[PDB]
Amino acid sequence: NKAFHQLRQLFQQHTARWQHELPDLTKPQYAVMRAIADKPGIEQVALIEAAVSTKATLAEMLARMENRGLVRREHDAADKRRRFVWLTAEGEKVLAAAIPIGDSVDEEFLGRLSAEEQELFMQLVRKMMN
Amino acid sequence: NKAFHQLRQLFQQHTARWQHELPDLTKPQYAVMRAIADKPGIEQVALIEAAVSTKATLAEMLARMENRGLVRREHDAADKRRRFVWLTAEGEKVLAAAIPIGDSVDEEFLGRLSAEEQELFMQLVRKMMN
Repeated sequence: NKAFHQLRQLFQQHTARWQHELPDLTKPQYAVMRAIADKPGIEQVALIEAAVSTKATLAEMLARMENRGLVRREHDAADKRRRFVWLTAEGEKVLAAAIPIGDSVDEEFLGRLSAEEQELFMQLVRKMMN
Repeated sequence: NKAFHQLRQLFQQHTARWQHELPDLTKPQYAVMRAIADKPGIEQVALIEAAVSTKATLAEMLARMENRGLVRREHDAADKRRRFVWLTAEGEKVLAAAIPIGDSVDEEFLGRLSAEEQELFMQLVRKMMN
């Protein structure tokens, strides 16, 4: 088989479990909220790398989060293209409730590996990346 | 870091290279065409697992491939819901031209691992799957 083919299978199974347990928060949405909480006021262009997204995908997703009162943003006075992102009080509640759920979904797959197998799996993924 | 987080990073980098080299054929589209060529006349419901897709995603994608003369389908006379999928002559040409391109994109990431690291990476992904 192809290694990237079975990776799609493992990823699809992970997405299927994640969607069932967290119907209103996908993994890219969850990663965006986690990165904002790790660095309140993070610049939106830096949030692209921190949450593994794109400029267009993040701008769309942040606009929906903003419209639902979960995300607050400010602008650079010298360049309104630059924006800084914060979690609202409701956003902190949504993220705090999702963290134990998301951790349990990861544990369903990672828990099948030993501690040495988990630490090494992280080494191989990092070795393949650019 | 989270193992499934870095997996998104590695997957996003792989998709970015794949989109640049194969602008008109994504990896799910490529996997569907590969599975049809491996089993000509495969039932559409079996193509879901063989290509790592869903019933709705595959039906949408096969309809577009059919409209572009790349995919040919027949129906069960006792149940028109069941369909069997073939590659057309143009579909075989599109897939044959994409295989060396897609293999080189995989090699960009897998080639950074030794043969033992590649064989073992496949073991860990299989161990995590349901």
